Amino acid sequence: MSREEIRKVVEEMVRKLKQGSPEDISKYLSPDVRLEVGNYTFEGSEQVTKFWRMLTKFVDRVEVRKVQVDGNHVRVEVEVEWNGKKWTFEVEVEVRNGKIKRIRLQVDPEFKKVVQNIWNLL
Repeated sequence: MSREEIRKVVEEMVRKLKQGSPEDISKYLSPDVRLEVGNYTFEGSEQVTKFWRMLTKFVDRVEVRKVQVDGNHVRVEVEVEWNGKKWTFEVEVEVRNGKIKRIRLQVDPEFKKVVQNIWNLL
């Protein structure tokens, strides 16, 4: 595991919402990747990829404010601009064997409703 290398994969994944092409996401992801946000859990690359894809809809501008890399676990704070409003959420990522094993996502109360409907709509 390489600290500089680990930081790139998390940052590049986060970065490619506003920019790049959606569904580009999957290459970083391991096959059994799961994403957790609150009570909800998403399983498999497709589902996690799709989530991310769906999440981009509410992202015009994405900005990574700060990063912490501890062991194989990365913690990121990111700020997103959607139609003139700014909201901040944190992603915590565990990387195993050079591939993402698990993603845990923390979002603002206001955005919980949004997340819930992505869960239903998925």
